[PDB]
Amino acid sequence: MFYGTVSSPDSGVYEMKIGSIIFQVASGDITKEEADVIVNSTSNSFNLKAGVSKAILECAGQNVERECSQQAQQRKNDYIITGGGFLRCKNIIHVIGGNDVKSSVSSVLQECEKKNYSSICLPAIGTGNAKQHPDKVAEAIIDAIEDFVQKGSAQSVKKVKVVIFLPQVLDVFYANMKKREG
Ligand SMILES: Nc1ncnc2c1ncn2[C@@H]1O[C@H](COP(=O)(O)OP(=O)(O)OC[C@H]2O[C@H](O)[C@H](O)[C@@H]2O)[C@@H](O)[C@H]1O
Repeated sequence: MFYGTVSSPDSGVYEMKIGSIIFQVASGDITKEEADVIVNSTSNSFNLKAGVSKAILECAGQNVERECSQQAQQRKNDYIITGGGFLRCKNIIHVIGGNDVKSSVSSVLQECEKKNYSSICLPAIGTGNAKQHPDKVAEAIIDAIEDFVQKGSAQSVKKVKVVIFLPQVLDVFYANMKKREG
């Protein structure tokens, strides 16, 4: 009921429509991306600096690092929202890599609608040190978007890009997209 056709606008990039949203997966370094929100995949303390969280915090800068620690105090947070620092985004949403990926992506999508944001970039949450299986992660990310669209919640959000660090993970996402295509 929602899926378009998988196509490729550049080598190593694949996209398909999911309702009104363009869902893209691409190879690369997320810190090179521009989007309204960039998603960080971190630990329960929000001060992880290994893997994608290291790339993100080192590029975002020390003010963002301070923001994370401060917010982590305030509450028993499931995710936190900070400024983008020196990343090319309006906000970073920091989710926990070990947490349910579908829930995490749903939260991200909701927060983006709240801010009338149109673009999101995220990594393959949980597929590194968290050791969540890439196919389960892919399934969860795409499921979250499909559910969002089904519920009629997608109004401002128009583009969701997963930036993926290795071929092995890219191929899994592509397979999961291809399985769903109309
Ligand atoms: N610059 C980058 N851009 C995009 N993706 C990247 C980059 N660098 C790495 N990746 C990919 O980012 C993906 C995620 O790898 P990880 O950064 O380990 O995060 P997690 O979510 O698995 O674990 C985070 C915490 O969650 C749990 O508590 C765990 O115990 C951790 O403490 C991999 O595919 C990387 O190749």
